[PDB]
Amino acid sequence: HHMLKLIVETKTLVQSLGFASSVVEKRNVIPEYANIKLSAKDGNLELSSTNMDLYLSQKIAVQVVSEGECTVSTKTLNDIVRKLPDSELTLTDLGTTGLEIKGKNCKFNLFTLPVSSFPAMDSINPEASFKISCTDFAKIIESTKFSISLDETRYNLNGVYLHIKDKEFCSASTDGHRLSISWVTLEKQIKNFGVILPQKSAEEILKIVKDPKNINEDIEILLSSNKIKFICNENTSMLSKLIDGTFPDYSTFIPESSSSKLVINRKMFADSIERIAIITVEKFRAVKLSLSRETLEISAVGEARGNAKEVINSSQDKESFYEYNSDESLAIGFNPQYLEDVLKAVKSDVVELYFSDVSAPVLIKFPENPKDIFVVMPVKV
Amino acid sequence: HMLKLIVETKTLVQSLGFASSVVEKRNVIPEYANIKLSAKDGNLELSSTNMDLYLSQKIAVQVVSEGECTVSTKTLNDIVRKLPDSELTLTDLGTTGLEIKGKNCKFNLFTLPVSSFPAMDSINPEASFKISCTDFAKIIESTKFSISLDETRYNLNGVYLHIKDKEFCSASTDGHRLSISWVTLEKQIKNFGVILPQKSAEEILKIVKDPKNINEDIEILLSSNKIKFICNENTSMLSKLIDGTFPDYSTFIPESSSSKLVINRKMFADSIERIAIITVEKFRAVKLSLSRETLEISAVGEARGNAKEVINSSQDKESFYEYNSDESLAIGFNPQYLEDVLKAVKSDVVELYFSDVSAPVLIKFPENPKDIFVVMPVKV
Repeated sequence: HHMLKLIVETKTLVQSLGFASSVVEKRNVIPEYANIKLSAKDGNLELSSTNMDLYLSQKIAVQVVSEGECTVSTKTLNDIVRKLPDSELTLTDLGTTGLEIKGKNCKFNLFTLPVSSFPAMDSINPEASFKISCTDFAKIIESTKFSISLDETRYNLNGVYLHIKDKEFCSASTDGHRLSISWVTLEKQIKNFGVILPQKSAEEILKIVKDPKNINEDIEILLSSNKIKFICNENTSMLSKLIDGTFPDYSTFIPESSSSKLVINRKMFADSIERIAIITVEKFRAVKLSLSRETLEISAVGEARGNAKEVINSSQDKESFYEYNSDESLAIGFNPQYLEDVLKAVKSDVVELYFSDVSAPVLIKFPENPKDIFVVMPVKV
Repeated sequence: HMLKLIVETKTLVQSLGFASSVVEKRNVIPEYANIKLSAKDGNLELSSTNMDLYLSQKIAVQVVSEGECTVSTKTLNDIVRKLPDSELTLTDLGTTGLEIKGKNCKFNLFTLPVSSFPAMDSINPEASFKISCTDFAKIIESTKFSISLDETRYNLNGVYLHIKDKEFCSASTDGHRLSISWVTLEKQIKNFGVILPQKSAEEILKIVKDPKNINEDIEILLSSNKIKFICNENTSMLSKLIDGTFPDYSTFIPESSSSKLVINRKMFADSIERIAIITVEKFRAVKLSLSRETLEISAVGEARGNAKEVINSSQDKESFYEYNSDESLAIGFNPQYLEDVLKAVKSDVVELYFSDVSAPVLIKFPENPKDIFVVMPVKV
């Protein structure tokens, strides 16, 4: 009966198909069989994309000529729409002919798959529900997604721990070797609750909130024991399953005391670590920080490759800033990637590193970023 | 005699890029390759080799001490690309290795004995000549896409570089299409030809396209067992050859045609590309339904759908379409084989010469009278 027909701005459809494709990508590949549901109703086109773990619904304004729904291959629709030059396209369900995608000079017919086979979005019964700005949400995921464990066998670490703590919404991640924590203050008291969001879901919702149409708006977060739902700026909803696991108590992992402090230009430090780390081998990814008031020497060795050293001098100039406030020298080793991950996560002129002994973790903080904390365990050098 | 020199960093980065790529091989980790550094007479010579080719690059440096050493190509490349200094000092310090020294930074790379590093072989040319780098780039770009990728089809698995009367020509074929591209030489040279391996063709193309070489000349030396390129004096590449005999191809160029299409190249290529999206690997084909009034480019994909684009007759340059026949012709092609040709020559209009549905198409660009392409059709 109801046959979909709409006219849509091509660039807007391309953007929505990009998110619909990304959310079901299981490697760098859209599954050949993945389908997208297209629902034209009430001035809008709703695009739905889902797999076993995730459900994404997007609504975009279109010219709805006839109400209706159909489903087609996600990858094929994505591939075609990105190669049409027209500023607008017409989409028409022609029944046995398929879904017609029509520009000025060209027509594609995509065989449809029945809507009756397409899953509806699950319901959610939220334990907690609240809204924060998309800027604040992007920050806490940006600051924590890099230190999730990529080891699938460490189930409770293959995601970010999203949890409410008093009036603070926090994301924490750890992989056994480092800890990242980032939070935002909530305006209302909510029941303390905590869930582990899978890596892929965290990556996808981050890209959604960072979209220029969303980054200056708000995201609603609905938490339950088995599901989490994100409603980003009204018109995009993502539902995710949760990782069945218990996030470690990271409480005692944060150093309460330190005996020395490094303040250093962030880019200078990051670029030097990167350079010096080149000579290392996978069997021993480590750089040595030989810290003193006058100089920092960053050095490394690579078995059967060579060695490397860069010297950073004390400086009060912003672009080369280096200060280390101790009469005692400290030589402490770190996996360079763990330091680089943190340094890349926060855009700050300088970074602060708080140390104790050679066997204790470093606590890393950025000025003007009071709600981000990073802890990294050393390695023997 | 310990090497010591000062070199402009960006120049060294450029040379190391070619040293890294030239030795790439399947199932051969880039970590195995060593590079020989030889400082002599105001130049640093960088030597790279594998079982198929030998690359020697010379760049001007300040030689403090003459000498030679060898180090890991990948390690030298990776470090030098990350140094901010406008100049670097390289010093072979002996037991501690080759020192790369910037401001406030020093890297020591373990060396391997120069006596273990192979020297370049020689060539006994049957044909020696020079052409411009732009000419060499054109004939490779017009032919490298249609070699056979079957490694067992020996004498189709590379470009056939050959002298014919006063022409230097490249030809390639995979059994489905033929590409031919040539330039005229000034001096008469013995007729002779070799089959250049794909990887060697790719690597010498990148060298001749470098901004420092593209406007200069390349010397080409052909022999029975190798080919040598000397690109703009300071880069030499010796390559082995594919041991086969390239087929006699001239008679496969159609000598007559019964209809002719003239069409804007970009419009045609863009349309083929989008119609091709609906096809499947088992049946990569687009149908050209040609008439005076319109061309319909269409395709089908089993269990996917179908697609059609209509191109109307036009004398406007950007949309040009003219088909000189009262009869309709519906003929199919693998879209990749048309796209390969259309992407190889950057000219505004292209001509396609047809006979019947089962005959190959002859493709010519009016702007490029020394490039010829022939493509077999497929049933649609």
